[PDB]
Amino acid sequence: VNNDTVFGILQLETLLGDINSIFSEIESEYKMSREEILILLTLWQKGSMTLKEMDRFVEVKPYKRTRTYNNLVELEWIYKERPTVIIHFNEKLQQEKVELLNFISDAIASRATAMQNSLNAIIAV
Amino acid sequence: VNNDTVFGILQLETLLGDINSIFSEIESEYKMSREEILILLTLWQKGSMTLKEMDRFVEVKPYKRTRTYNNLVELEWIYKERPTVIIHFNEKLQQEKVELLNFISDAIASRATAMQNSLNAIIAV
Repeated sequence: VNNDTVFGILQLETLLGDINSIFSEIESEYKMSREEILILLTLWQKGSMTLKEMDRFVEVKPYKRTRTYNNLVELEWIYKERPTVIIHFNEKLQQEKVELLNFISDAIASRATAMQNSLNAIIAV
Repeated sequence: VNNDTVFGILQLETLLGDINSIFSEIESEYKMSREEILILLTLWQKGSMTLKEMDRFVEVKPYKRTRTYNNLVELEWIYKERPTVIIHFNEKLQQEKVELLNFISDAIASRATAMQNSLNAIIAV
């Protein structure tokens, strides 16, 4: 244990801050909550699924569950199928998906070096 | 353009979770809040300072300020000097400091591979 041990541990908070700044930027630009963004990303990754299934991947507090999905519908990112409720990506926002992904890619790229520097310090503890 | 793009972006949440898990592991073992751990580490990094000075390094919400610093006093990690309040590390706990830093080192090492794998995926976005 030395000065570098304590500095390295403190870089956990640095790295955390960088990640939270990325999310905060996406949230404000797209007027979405953290949960809404994670839902949309998960939908793109895994494809169409029921709300109960999406619950397994993203924590949505019961008090705002219907609000959360309604918000994604009103933004036109998703639509519902009723056979249980199944959500689908609205393929009419394909270009908007590409733009959002590029916005996140740029936000990440701007902090890549700093994030790797922090993690090097963390892992060297 | 696309995928593995979405996967990498989702690893932001994974990496965030890893960091929070490390803090949660420390919190449970040492019966300290996140703020208390950061205060203690900052104290070891920078040395003795006033509460006002510490509050610029670590976010301590005013409603939990008095219990945050009192908890550190009751755990015997620090003591107060009154000229504004100045806090000092209690050097009787030098061995405990070393043990805490080793505990943190182990919690990091436990997740180090996964964390670097997450950051590689993030940076590849």
